[PDB]
Amino acid sequence: PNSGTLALLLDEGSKQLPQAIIIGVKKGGTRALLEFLRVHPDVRAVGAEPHFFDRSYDKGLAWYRDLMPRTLDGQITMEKTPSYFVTREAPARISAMSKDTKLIVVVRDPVTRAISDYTQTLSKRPDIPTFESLTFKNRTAGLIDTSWSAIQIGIYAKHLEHWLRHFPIRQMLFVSGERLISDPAGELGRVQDFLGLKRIITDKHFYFNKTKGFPCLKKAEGSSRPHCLGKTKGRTHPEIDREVVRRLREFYRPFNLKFYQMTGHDFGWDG
Amino acid sequence: PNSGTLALLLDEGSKQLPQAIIIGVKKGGTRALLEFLRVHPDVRAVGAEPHFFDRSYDKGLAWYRDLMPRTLDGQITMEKTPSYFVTREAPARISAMSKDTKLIVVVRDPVTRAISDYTQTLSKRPDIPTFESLTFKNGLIDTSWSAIQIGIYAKHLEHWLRHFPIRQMLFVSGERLISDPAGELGRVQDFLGLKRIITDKHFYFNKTKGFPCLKKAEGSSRPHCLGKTKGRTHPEIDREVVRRLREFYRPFNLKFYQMTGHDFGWDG
Ligand SMILES: Nc1ncnc2c1ncn2[C@@H]1O[C@H](COP(=O)(O)O)[C@@H](OP(=O)(O)O)[C@H]1O
Ligand SMILES: Nc1ncnc2c1ncn2[C@@H]1O[C@H](COP(=O)(O)O)[C@@H](OP(=O)(O)O)[C@H]1O
Repeated sequence: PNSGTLALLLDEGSKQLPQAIIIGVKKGGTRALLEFLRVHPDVRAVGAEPHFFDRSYDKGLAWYRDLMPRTLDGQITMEKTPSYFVTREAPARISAMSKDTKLIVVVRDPVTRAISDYTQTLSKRPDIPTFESLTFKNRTAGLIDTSWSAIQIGIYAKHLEHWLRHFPIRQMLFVSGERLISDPAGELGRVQDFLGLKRIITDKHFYFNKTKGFPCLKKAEGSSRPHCLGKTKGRTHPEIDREVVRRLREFYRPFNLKFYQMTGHDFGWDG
Repeated sequence: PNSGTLALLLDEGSKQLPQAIIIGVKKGGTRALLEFLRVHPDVRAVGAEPHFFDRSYDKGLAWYRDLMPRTLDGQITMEKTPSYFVTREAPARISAMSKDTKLIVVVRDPVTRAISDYTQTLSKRPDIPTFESLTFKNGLIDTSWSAIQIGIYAKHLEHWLRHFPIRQMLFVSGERLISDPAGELGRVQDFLGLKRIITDKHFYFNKTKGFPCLKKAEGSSRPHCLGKTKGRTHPEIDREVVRRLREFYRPFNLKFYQMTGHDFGWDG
């Protein structure tokens, strides 16, 4: 950065509390959304997940504001912390910072999200029981263990009720994790509209990596070369017992249908 | 860059010869044009000015292609060397590489271009004579002075048209690049066959510097204004000298407008 540029930021740039936050969900495709959004000239985001509203609230809003990137007028300041979605005091705390805060939730088929979550935990703690084992409280009775975080996070409808007690539905956007993969430019169109940004991100910003199997950015923010998400993003899932899968799809179905109605959109996880 | 990404470039990436080149003009606003164009995801450009077709031609084509960035299918490879425009041998040589090469020329009011050129020379050698002194040979203007000769666009253009069809050339307005960046960039993207991505939101006007800056540069998440060397303060020039130079260029300017089919408005 040259003298004049730094000078501009020093003189006309300021640190703002985030006007929009990606609050969830874990494994929904939150890193992908944030990286794609960063391509837009009017988006500036914190690199790390702050975990302010859940883990470090006692440090204060001043500390939080301090983590934010210095922006120019017109640019939107954002942060993502997937765990907020299921944090009890989060809705109240964010509303306390500002009642007009916009919230983005990247959702995904509860079944594949649960398996994705498990896969990640398995890579960290390789000696844990199987997915089938953790899924049930009682296998033959078919009684699922809803206290297990992996299952719990996927009951979107219930968590959403918690948020709607502090925010109007109009201030929330529900992004399709599946479409973010099959047609990112398409999904980003909706996100840009929601954030009040001009639709700049388009098909030409993406390049499909056959080797990885997911789309990548033809040119990443702050770089001239492409950018595919790392090995940690797009982990291979273990094969799960067909019956266990049918049972979990059965468990989520009613909650999914409620979620479709609450959001006014059928995400297609139940056909 | 991470493993997966880097692997992708090594496997699917490849160096190409430039399909489009910014060939001029000196002080027209070439750095600004290239820096703005680099924001496009389908554009990859050489960082330095090659000076292949003019200065280092004897280094062979191998050396040239070496400097090119590794691109992905669909991405256009580009370079800028402002002095190509006035290089006699440039037209034939570039055509030899490929007669399908697209050429972009950023033009500027010949008078302000001349003063800008002088100002740059002055920054490198503060002891040179005044601009007014160098302008005249005797009311006879010293047309042999590079600062003046470079501005006779029509003359140089005739040389290029002996090797390229006018449709493979685009003349960008240096003045509009400043007043309406997105406007000129739109013309450029269309000419290069690239989708129109660069828009008004990509720019932020710097009141302190007096020029627009990129809100987000290609190689950064932060804004980017051109350096202190781009947008130099010009010395105050005698009105009579300015009048005589404008009168000198006018005939040539109007011819240039007819050749390119565009009135750049340097004479109204
Ligand atoms: N272009 C992309 N590259 C990699 N992963 C992507 C992606 N678009 C979406 N994803 C998804 O993002 C998930 C991770 O979400 P988060 O970033 O919120 O943790 C990955 O889960 P898997 O690893 O199970 O495939 C993957 O499915
Ligand atoms: N955004 C921008 N910032 C700075 N200079 C810019 C600019 N857009 C156009 N220019 C012009 O680009 C000229 C330099 O052209 P080049 O890069 O081809 O040498 C400058 O000449 P001055 O220094 O006389 O103002 C300036 O007028």
